Amino acid sequence: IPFTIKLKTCLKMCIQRLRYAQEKQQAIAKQSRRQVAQLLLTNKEQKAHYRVETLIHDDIHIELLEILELYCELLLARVQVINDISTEEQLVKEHMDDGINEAIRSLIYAILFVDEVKELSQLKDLMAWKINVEFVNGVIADHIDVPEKIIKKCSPSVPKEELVDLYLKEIAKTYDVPYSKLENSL
Repeated sequence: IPFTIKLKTCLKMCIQRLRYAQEKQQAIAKQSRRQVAQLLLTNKEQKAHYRVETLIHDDIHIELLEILELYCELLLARVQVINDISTEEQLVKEHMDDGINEAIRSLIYAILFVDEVKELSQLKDLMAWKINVEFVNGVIADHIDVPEKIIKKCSPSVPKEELVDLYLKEIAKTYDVPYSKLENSL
């Protein structure tokens, strides 16, 4: 019932869900790499390219999940301090050092981009009550104080052909794809 207890419960669940999502998505990414190799072996260059573009985004998303997990752990260890935060001014001026400002803003901003972890929405609800609605809207609508790294991993730019080629070459090494098959995809 108490705010501190509801927050602790929320953060713990977010950590478990984020860890599980990482595990699952990493395993799937591995399968995707095998499938790209199979596309290369069968001369399906166009499809292999499309699959790599998706894989690139999948890997970036996994990195996002890893960072969010760390932010959750940070907040979990400082839960008692967050209990003494009632305004955004306090958050930005008194909690920029302990990394709380950055951590909470990043998790709220991530809700829209990580629907696989529903509990993140609970953090928004909790902070909208603890601080105010203005704070949460500033994060979502205007990404105020949200780290550039988080904004980029939530919305990565188009993969350049150089990176796609690099992925193809690394997948070819992993799966011993014949030279001719990989070259035809570059």
